[PDB]
Amino acid sequence: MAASQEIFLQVLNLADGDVKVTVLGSRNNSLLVESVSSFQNTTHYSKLHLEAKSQDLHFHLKYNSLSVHNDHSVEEKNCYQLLIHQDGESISSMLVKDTGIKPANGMAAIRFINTLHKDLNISLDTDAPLSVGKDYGVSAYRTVLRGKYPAVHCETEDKVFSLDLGQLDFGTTYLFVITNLQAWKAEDI
Amino acid sequence: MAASQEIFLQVLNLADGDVKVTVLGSRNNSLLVESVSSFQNTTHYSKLHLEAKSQDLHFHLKYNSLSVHNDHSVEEKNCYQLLIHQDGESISSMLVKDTGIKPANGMAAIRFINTLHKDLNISLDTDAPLSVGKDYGVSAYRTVLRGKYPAVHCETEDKVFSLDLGQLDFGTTYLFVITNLQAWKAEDI
Ligand SMILES: [Cs+]
Ligand SMILES: [Cs+]
Ligand SMILES: [Cs+]
Ligand SMILES: [Cs+]
Repeated sequence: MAASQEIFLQVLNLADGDVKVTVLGSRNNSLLVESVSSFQNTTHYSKLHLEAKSQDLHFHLKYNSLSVHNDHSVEEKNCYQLLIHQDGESISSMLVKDTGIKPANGMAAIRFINTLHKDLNISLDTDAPLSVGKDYGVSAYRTVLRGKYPAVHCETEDKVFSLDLGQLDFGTTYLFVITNLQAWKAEDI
Repeated sequence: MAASQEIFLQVLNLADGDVKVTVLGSRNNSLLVESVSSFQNTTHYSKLHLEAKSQDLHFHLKYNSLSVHNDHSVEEKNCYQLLIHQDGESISSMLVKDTGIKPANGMAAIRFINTLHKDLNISLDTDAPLSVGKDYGVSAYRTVLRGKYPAVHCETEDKVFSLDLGQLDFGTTYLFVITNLQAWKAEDI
């Protein structure tokens, strides 16, 4: 996907309003300048130039009258998703690295981010548990058949919950952010 | 790059102001909703979902008090650049398909779009002419060494012109739009 000293970035805004984003390198140099709407970007990506094979990037985010500074390390030739979320009376971000594995024909791949205060089990297969840790825990990737998943079985941990995933397309990898079960759907590059 | 019934799109705005873009499918269905600044997007891309392996997409563009409608055909698993340009007292767009060839280590790849009213020869190699037809003609791709090209030899067709390309990075493919020689630099996904 990305060339030497380059990365791909997808910005995911889970805040209740627009978020202004900049990403700086080591010398007050903007690698990305982006305005992101609430519950965007599901299918928009940017290419960032690094100064080395590895770097700590400076993510500056404006939300209302706040301008936060969050640092996250990256490695060349990788794709990342920056998840922006409301953190108390402020905002914070988490950076997740995406997989380079292409689903087999007839399959799609899915992953979860759990924002709730309780650990979740996504029960797609009963002989293959899919754990999603509380407070922004990230699940392992899982390959599934392409198709519609309107009522997926979800446990926490003596409680049962249903989750709608919508239509999953052939050869596509999805990220589901569990918000309330309710989940926001984004697509990996 | 893109999965079955998907494309990548990069929007290149050569107009003097912001351009609002929508791209529709066959049933008043938005595949992309984008606001693009003047001389952007050099490194931002979107994924579009097609309804078939091939489709004619409806590109709607707003520039000041104009809302134009331009149709361009696409094929699945391809990457495209939409070049928006001022066309008299209006705007128009052209869609170009990008190559899937990765430059060898130590190399970069480049391509030209000539907006001038005269045919151009980009003389990088004297034994390998690089023609760029007038009135938005597209040149063939050319692999070159990574490095700085501040004064490239450019002919039209008994006249000599110099062109600055800046720094070309390892493994990257570039699009140069010749505007006035003066050229705007964009990067293929
Ligand atoms: Cs975008
Ligand atoms: Cs920092
Ligand atoms: Cs963007
Ligand atoms: Cs149309």
